[PDB]
Amino acid sequence: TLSILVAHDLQRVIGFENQLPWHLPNDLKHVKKLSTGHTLVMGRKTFESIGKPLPNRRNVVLTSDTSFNVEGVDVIHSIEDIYQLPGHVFIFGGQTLFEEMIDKVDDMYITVIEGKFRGDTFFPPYTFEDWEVASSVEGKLDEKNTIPHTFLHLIRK
Ligand SMILES: NC(=O)C1=CN2[C@@H]3O[C@H](COP(=O)(O)OP(=O)(O)OC[C@H]4O[C@@H](n5cnc6c(N)ncnc65)[C@H](OP(=O)(O)O)[C@@H]4O)[C@@H](O)[C@H]3O[C@@H]2CC1
Ligand SMILES: CCc1nc(N)nc(N)c1C#CCc1cc(-c2ccc(C(=O)O)cc2)ccc1OC
Repeated sequence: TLSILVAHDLQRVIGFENQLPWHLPNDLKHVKKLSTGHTLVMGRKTFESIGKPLPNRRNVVLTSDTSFNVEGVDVIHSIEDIYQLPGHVFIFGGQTLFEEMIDKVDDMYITVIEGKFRGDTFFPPYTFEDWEVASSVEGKLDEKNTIPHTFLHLIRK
């Protein structure tokens, strides 16, 4: 199974200056639940912004740098290498990789952040004419999660 895994705001912002524009612990847990024991694929910039590989899953970084070699990280140099990865593979970021993969993936796990943030990186446009809503779950607000958000599982028609 090949999935997209992304959080974007009302205008499809996913990032600002190498970081996430919002602080939302429930979504990180959502990411952890979904991807633990599976595979995350990410472009080089996304990985460097994270800093280190995420625990308890395969971390695959796509780059053209043939010197790239980080411990805990597997490296691929072609989009085409993605299709060779076994198991449940999540396309994790960033804008460049989302643009390359959105027409190829089976489904998308989107967290819609219900706000308008300043961004410099965006999720590509997509229409619900192409995607069935398998589920839509409102996130709970609290002490530490103060921005409305909705977990979507979209499946290609
Ligand atoms: N929530 C997110 O997903 C976030 C992502 N990070 C943002 O990516 C922002 C803008 O740059 P972007 O091009 O979107 O970076 P992504 O694709 O991770 O990674 C780009 C790199 O992936 C690699 N790449 C993507 N496609 C290919 C490819 N087809 N072949 C070889 N390398 C690939 C190539 O890396 P390289 O310069 O070291 O060779 C490319 O420049 C960049 O500002 C990062 O900050 C955000 C923080 C939030
Ligand atoms: C975690 C935000 C997020 N949510 C969803 N639904 N899909 C995604 N693809 C990303 C993402 C991302 C990139 C990113 C992840 C993280 C991150 C940090 C910690 C954990 C964790 O503790 O599980 C997960 C992701 C941190 C920074 C960062 O870019 C700056």
